[PDB]
Amino acid sequence: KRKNIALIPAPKQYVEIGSKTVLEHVLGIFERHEAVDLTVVVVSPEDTFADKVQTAFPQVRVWKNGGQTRAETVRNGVAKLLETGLAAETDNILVHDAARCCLPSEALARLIEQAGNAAEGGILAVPVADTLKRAESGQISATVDRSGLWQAQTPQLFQAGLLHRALAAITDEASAVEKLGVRPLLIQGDARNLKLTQPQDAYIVRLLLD
Amino acid sequence: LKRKNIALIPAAKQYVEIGSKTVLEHVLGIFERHEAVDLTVVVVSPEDTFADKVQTAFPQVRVWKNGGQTRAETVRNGVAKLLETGLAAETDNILVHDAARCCLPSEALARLIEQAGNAAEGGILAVPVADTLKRAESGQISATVDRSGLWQAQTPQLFQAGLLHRALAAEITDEASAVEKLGVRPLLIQGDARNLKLTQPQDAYIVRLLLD
Repeated sequence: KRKNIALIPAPKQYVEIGSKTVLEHVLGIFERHEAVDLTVVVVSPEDTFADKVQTAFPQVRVWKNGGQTRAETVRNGVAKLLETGLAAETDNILVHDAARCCLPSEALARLIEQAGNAAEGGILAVPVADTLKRAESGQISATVDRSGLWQAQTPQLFQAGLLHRALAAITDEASAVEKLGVRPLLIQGDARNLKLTQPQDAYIVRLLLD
Repeated sequence: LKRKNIALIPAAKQYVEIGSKTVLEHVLGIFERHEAVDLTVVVVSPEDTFADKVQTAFPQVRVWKNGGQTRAETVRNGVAKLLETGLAAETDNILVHDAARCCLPSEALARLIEQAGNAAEGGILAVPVADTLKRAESGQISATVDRSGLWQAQTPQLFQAGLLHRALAAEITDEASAVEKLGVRPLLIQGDARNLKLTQPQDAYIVRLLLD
């Protein structure tokens, strides 16, 4: 009865890869996933291409009311899901990155299975493998202890009400929730669930999709 | 007599069969086909059973059966025998590389040697931390750590043999940290996303997929 709403705040989401753009590959994962009950994508007011995404995914909702920053648009999205009746305060919101278009099904599964029924919420993440270094101006100014450190991935699953309190007044959704006194879980993410930031990342993604 | 570039691979699972050759064979292949790399050594443990057949595919490469009990130790042993045997002069570059990073781009290694090769301090291949970092506590997030100006170290780690030799004798997870404790600040050279270390089963998928 409690729903699982995918929320995707949405510049490489339009890249052509395979046959569809990055976003199309992202929506596909959520809309084809059993556990996910609904998927919403917040785009900017005058987002010229979003319109065409809507015609491939009618069940998905493309609201043209984004903010100037990721943080803001997630806020807007959650406040229109709550304020419309689509999401009850206790419904789960899975915020996902527009560019992580290689999210395994069993990873998403896993998030919902361990974070879905945990008040605190949960985030997909992988343990820091590599030694960490603090750069200064091209040079190593120090080594930071990676002891018990994890790299956060999306999606980040939290109750809509909790999430709405959280963002109401600082990099991810989880950081907002940790500021309340709530410790979200850390769920094994995935190596292939990488964000397409650099051109170098496109290669591995294209290779992953196809 | 020009300054060399000696790849050093501490290898005391690098034996995973992927493609047609094992992980190690794919690593050695990168260094042995690379122009700028003058020599490639691999330190395996005393009684390593499968190192011998690696030698037969790479005669120029040298497999010394004298590893330590720990990565740090064996790198130390290898650098000490490269110096103590005359193969490497104090000013010669030693590129330590992870036995399991079998997807090192050629231009990446090229780049390391081009920017760290003639820089006393040394250098390491690394990529900036993209993702928010979180401090776990026992399955939960106990704190978010600022990723501002942080990089993820990769291999190889290129340093003069002598410097390296001083560094390791001191007494701390990678080579760079050892040189950093000398007052030396090794550079940060753009590494590669594909230059990933095969540690979990989930990585093999991506690696196999990369060696195609």
